[PDB]
Amino acid sequence: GTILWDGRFNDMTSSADLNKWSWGNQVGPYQYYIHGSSPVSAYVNLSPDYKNPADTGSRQGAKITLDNTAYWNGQNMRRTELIPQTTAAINQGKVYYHFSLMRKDINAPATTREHQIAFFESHFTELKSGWLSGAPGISDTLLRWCVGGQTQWSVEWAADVWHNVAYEIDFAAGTVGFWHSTGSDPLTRKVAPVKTSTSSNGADWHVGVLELPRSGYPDSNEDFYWSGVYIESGSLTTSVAGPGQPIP
Repeated sequence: GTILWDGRFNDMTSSADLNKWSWGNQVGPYQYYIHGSSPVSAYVNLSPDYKNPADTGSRQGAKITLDNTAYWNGQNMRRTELIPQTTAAINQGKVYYHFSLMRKDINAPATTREHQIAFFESHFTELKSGWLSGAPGISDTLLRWCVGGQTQWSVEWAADVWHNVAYEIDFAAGTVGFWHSTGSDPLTRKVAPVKTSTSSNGADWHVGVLELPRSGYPDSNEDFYWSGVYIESGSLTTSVAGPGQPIP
């Protein structure tokens, strides 16, 4: 394996380091600009308590928050997103996109609203949660993996459960496969590569969350926990602790 880009925050002391990035000085591992009017500590906070405990490859996890001010560029959807800052060829050939996600019951994401998570700008693949369409119902509490907007896999999204994911993307063939595990277990392929328009410039993977509005549902704080975010090529690391760490 080979890590093309590391988004595990290991060289950051706190989320304040995200402020070092700017269009005129694109330093660090993440572009930080898709957020609301408040300071970064309103939206992103790092702590060892916010990561998958089995992931010894990540020192701290990030709590990503949507609050009443999480609106970017005058849009009506709430968003707090980080984009990889890299020169690596993360959008060519076969690449694996990793991330671990967890929600708690406190400030839990609203099941009445659609959330788009860890999505590419064209939305060719992403996770989704909440009430998407039709009548409200049992499916609204599901965490789903979508390709071209169509759900290909889903699972009940329980509190305190860490979901480890790797999108297996072949940008040459235009296919995306899904690797997943919960907790400390190794990633296994749960959906063979699915065909879709995989078009990306490499500066368009949104690590974070977008939540659509829904009539009659006011904003309340929503917290999402993330760890183990990185991109690798040539060989998938199935260990949730990442490359170079002992396998749990």
